[PDB]
Amino acid sequence: GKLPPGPSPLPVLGNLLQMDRKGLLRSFLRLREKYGDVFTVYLGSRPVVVLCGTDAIREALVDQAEAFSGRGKIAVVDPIFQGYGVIFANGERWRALRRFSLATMRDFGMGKRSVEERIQEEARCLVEELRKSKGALLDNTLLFHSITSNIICSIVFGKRFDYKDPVFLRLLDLFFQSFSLISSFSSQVFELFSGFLKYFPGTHRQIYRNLQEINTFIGQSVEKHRATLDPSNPRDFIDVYLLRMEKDKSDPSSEFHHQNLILTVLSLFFAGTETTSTTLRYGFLLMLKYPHVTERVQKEIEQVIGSHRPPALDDRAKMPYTDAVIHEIQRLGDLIPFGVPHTVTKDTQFRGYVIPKNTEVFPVLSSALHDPRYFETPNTFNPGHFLDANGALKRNEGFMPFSLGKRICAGEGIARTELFLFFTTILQNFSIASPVPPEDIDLTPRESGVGNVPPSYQIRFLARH
Ligand code: HEM
Ligand SMILES: Clc1ccc(-c2cnc[nH]2)cc1
Repeated sequence: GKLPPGPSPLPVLGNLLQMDRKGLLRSFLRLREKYGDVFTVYLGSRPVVVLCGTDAIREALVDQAEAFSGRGKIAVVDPIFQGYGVIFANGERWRALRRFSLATMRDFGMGKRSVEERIQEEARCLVEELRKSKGALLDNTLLFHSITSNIICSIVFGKRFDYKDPVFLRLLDLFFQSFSLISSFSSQVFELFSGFLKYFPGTHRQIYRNLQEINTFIGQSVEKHRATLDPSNPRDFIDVYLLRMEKDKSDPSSEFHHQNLILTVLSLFFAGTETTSTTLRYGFLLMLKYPHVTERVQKEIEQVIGSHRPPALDDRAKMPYTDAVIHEIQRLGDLIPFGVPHTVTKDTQFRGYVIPKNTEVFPVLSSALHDPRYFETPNTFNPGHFLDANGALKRNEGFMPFSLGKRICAGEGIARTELFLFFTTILQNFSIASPVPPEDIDLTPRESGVGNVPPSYQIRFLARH
């Protein structure tokens, strides 16, 4: 047997001395150098096996997919999920929820209109809101979170909120804080010493409280559904879950009960709102930095879509340049740097090692997004990475923003459609500008952790003629 190489741990402190003040990612990337693509670091008591670069990650996640299909924990939010919900679930509970969760998001939303149709309609709402600002300088963070939320909201509660609704803004508010603290330095620390730190104060409490307030809201909404519920006509994700919960009333092994509903719906909000939203937010910071790319995108929007009909999803196969820019926004923006923790579902033999069942594995998505074996000049923005000589989109093995394998993002289809429809629909109707000149713009994340949080910035949206 034997675990993969690593620094010798110090019990109760692990490799805390072999870490890097920057954060967990720099700690992983630095150790990588000494010990290779696969290694074993200790986050307090916890032995974790880190994976690096397209090849390693792919061999594990794809090659031994079931073996690596387990879910670890995130110290700062486990107190909330405790293994419930379509993300943090495991074994048979997980397979049951994911299967349900895929099919269900696919066909139910407010209006029995398609996922694409809702995103199109949100985009239409977004455009109109932006006209109201008459091209004045704003911070798009709030709006950008608003439009992502409303997609999940339409899907899960079967209704969108008006951008200015106080229920909603309050919700977005709680949301807005938690997601950024999840990636704060403290929460990275809390990752190694939750045993200790779980006791004194810290941000894990405001994270914990805030998330609980959201859960309270999902609580209320469930009850309102539960009562108005009509079996003939499920309205959305929540009704579909109830109707299943009833089909299962006599099944003691069914995983479709209250906790999985709450924590699932929470997960579809946490995942759906936050990553897509900061991706868009980061994409537009790049468009301020590369007005030339922005302009080429707007021109393709012109040749293919035109200035009158709203962008539709299948316009994308006709628009490889724009498609490439979105790939290149995801790749560089690298919103989830060390993936979400996995575990092996069994003793596993891997690259001549043995990894014991249930050991947390960290597939470091970033080291594949910036893997030189697959991307020339990995730290610079170039839509070129995804274009061939003819300007056709060009698949690249190293690009796995949603991770790979059996746990690959359950929302990747929705997220990709959001990116494409929001990007094209804003640029169709608007030009962007910043006070800051391009050369001055600094893409350095304000916070780096389980997620990447891009810096805030001023931007104006100028209505097009
Ligand atoms: C827009 C950019 C997005 C990115 C880059 C992204 C990325 C990811 C990543 C890296 C994981 C971890 C996969 C793993 O290592 O096992 C994940 C999991 C997941 N994502 Fe996303 N996500 C995005 C948006 C969304 C959206 C909009 C939804 C839902 C509507 C969503 C739902 C989920 C769910 C449910 C999981 C857990 C799947 C499982 O464990 O079985 N994601 N995503
Ligand atoms: Cl701890 C954690 C887990 C999952 C996500 C996620 C999945 N898909 C989009 N965001 C973010 C943070």
